[PDB]
Amino acid sequence: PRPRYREERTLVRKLLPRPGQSKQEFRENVKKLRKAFLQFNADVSGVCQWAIQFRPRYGKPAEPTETFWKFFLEPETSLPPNDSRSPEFRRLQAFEAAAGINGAAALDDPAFTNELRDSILAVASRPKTKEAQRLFSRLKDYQPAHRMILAKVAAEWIESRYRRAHQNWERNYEEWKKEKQEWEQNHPELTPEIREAFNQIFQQLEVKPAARLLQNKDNCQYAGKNKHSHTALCKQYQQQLSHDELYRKWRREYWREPRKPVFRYPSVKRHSIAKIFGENYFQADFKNSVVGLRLDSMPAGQYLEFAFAPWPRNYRPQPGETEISSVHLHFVGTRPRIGFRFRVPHKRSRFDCTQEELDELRSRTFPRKAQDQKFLEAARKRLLETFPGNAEQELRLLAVDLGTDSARAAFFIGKTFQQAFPLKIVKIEKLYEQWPQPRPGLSRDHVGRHLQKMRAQASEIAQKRQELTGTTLQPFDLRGLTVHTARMIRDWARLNARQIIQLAEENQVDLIVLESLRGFRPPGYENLDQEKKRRVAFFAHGRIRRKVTEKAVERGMRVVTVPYLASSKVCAECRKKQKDNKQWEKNKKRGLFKCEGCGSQAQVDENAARVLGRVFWGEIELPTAIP
RNA sequence: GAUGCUUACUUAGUCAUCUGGUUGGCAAACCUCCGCGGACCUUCGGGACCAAUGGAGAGGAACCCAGCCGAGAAGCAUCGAGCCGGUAUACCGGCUCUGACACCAGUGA
Ligand SMILES: [Zn+2]
Repeated sequence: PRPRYREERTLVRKLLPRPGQSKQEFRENVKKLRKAFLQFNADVSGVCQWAIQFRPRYGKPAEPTETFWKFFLEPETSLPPNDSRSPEFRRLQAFEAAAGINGAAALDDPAFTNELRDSILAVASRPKTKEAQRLFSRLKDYQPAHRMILAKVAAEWIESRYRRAHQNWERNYEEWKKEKQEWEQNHPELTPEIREAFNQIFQQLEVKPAARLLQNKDNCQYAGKNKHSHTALCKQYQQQLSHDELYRKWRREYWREPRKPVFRYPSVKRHSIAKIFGENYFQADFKNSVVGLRLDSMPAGQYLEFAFAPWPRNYRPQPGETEISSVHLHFVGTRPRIGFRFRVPHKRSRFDCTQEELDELRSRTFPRKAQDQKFLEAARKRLLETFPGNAEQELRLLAVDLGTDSARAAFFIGKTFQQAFPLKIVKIEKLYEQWPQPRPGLSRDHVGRHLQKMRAQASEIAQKRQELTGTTLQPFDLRGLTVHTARMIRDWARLNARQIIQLAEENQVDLIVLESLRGFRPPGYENLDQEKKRRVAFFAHGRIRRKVTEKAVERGMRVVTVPYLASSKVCAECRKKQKDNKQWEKNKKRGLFKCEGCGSQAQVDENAARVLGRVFWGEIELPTAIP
């Protein structure tokens, strides 16, 4: 499909004042960078704002601007492979011609199709909203170098925030349509039309689901429970009766459609972009760490010279090995961390497919939760048919568990489990493999130690803010405490990621089988609820999946993240699926367990390692216990 | 290795009983109300977001900035542990000499 996994691997080094310029002139130079970072993050946010009205509406006939929308985001598909200048330069010309920032009208190039050339004329012949009129008036004075990097980020912003999140939703909606029907005929008990009637009943009392389930599955006894714990919802049930035979089934109908991807513009507050300085717009010295960042208005080769953190000696891509293509300036808090964009190539894997193909299967081809079993069959079959030799005897495979106490990675080659030797994922003065009152390091109790301070310190902010203008926590409320937790929580995902990758480089593994856990929460997580800010201290098991998959493709490997099973209540020798939920929990505390009748006496990590490798093959099937 | 000095430096990669502790704030930065105007989603109740070569106000709890102390970064100096060479057992010269880790910033709870 698309080449999502790029071979860039950008390294970010924080900025310092030069060793002998000043401590105050550095503030007056970063302010010159923040002012230019404010404009770039706002120019991008305006270009993506003007062009978004040309998007397909998913249910309307193809507008003439649709075939230009697909070229703005992905110019590579709509250009010949022998493009003269760049796939990023034709994107600018189409965006230039769509606006009034080019009076030359040089769009008539052989590489531009007539379907596209005649479509931009249908885009320029459109009234602007009096903000794009001044926007492209500002962008008209910009040099072509700025506009090239300006349309690129804006196009890559919608393509990454809306288009991929929307394309993953259309198929999620098309399969929801089939799933909706396949639920109606298969469950025709008391919802031929009553489900619509229940929607009207739910409309009169805006509830917009544990409480709803209790109200629906109630025989007038739940009224006492509702009073103890709601009161308004009881009226709807009484009105419906004037009931329980269809209430328990109408709730599972999920009348609400899957939510559309809410588009957000690049925000300087919470989630921003990084400003790119293209070719001839920066100078980097790596012997002595100084960076020549150049602003937009600098005439002929003057640069603001800063100092950055020294390039690590243990860093694997050395600056002399690969050339730096661009510098990505972003502002975390107030300190301007810049990032270096270089080219580090990938290695050919032992597969004729790509990781992006595996992305396509789960994201859009098999998006639904009940459609997970078919995803594994297609994902497994795709890898085997693209495998050069017999994949049933020489497909090296790893399956990690990624726990907090410990994690073990089983080694599979031909469905024959070799050895689940563990991972040393704990961060103390030395890399241990297990935890020897709060545990010092990357333990759950240490992360929650900031949260209890974060909760205590947030009780003095709302109290003081109430006396100022009133008489919960903004993105800036805990600028230093939260970012440190961010650099700490993601580091636990960075350590786990490389430990997997370093483990997968010792033995020539071709496939990593991760699970689909959401993550683990520190002890101080269930008390700071109702706040988006608490999301920073969530261990984010998906973040490890982010980094493991990104690195595995770099080293020439594929990652398959199976849907979340129990994976630890599943035995490894037999398919028992222990449902005790008490002996397993008690045994998991001490790190071991035992199968009820199978007799396997492995640990929770090795068994999880063995199961996940077995789940990839046809030996173990998913629970699928919805009915 | 231990010790000392200096630095328009760092203390917002993390861990190592660790966003170090503490004192305040002209400028400024940060911040609270409005939005010239746009714009995503929507149960049409709103949610969420960008935003003027633009309007005021205000808190140092928070953010921001600055000072001090502790701490480590480097540049240099002294001695010790270990390696080698020649000259006449010593000396000079050179080297390993200073923690670990990490660095790409589908659905749903
Ligand atoms: Zn068993």
